[PDB]
Amino acid sequence: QLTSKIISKFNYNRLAFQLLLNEAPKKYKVYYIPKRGAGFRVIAQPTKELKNVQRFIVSLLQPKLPVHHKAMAYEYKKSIKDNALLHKDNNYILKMDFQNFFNKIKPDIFFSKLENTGLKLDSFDENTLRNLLFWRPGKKRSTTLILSVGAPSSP
DNA sequence: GCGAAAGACACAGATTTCTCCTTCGCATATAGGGATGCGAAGGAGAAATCTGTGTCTTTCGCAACCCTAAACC
Repeated sequence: QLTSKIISKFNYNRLAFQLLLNEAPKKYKVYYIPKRGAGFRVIAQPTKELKNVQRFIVSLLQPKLPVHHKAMAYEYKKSIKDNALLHKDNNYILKMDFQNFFNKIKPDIFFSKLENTGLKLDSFDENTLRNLLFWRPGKKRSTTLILSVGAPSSP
C-alpha cells in the first residue's frame, strides 16, 4: 500500500486528493534561462505544493530500487572528483553523448522495469504514480507524458 | 513535447509549340515530251514547361518559478 501512506502523511481527504490527481500534470511553469555565450535554454518547474510531495515520494523508493555503482550523478557522497580519479592514469580517452536524454523516458518503459524487479504493486498505486511524476506538454488531449528535468524526482 | 505560418517531396494532367508527314506544283536541262529532283502549304501527333493538390518538417516568450557563493547535468 502506497496511496494510504501519502494520504495519511499529508492528511488529505478523499475529494481533495482526487481533485489533485487529475490536475497534477499541468502545474508546471515554463521559462527561459540565458546561455553562456549566445542563445537561451528552456526549463519547466512545478509548484511548491507538488514539489514537497515529490520529495516525499522519492524517499520511499530510494531503498528499494538498485542503482549501478558506475553512475556518479545525483548520488550520496559522490562528485566530479571521484569521477575523474578513474581516468587520471590512462593515455587515450574517448567521449560520447546522447540526444534529448530526459524526454525519452515514458511511463510505458518505466513500468516495464518495475515489473521485472519482482515488486508487485496495486493498480491504484500505478495510477497514482503515473499521474504524479510525469509532465504533459501541449493540449489537454495530447495524452503524452515526459519525465522532464527540474523536478525533484527525475534524476 | 510542439503553437502559427511558409517550404520541401511526390504524383497528375493540361497546353502551346514544334516537328514529322501527305499532296501537287514547278523545273529544267535535255525540238516537243518525259523524267528526276525540290519547293509550298495543311494537318498531324509528339514533347517540354507549367500548375495543381495533399502529406510532413521546424519549434513558441507556452495561468501555475526563487531571490547566498562556486562547479556539473
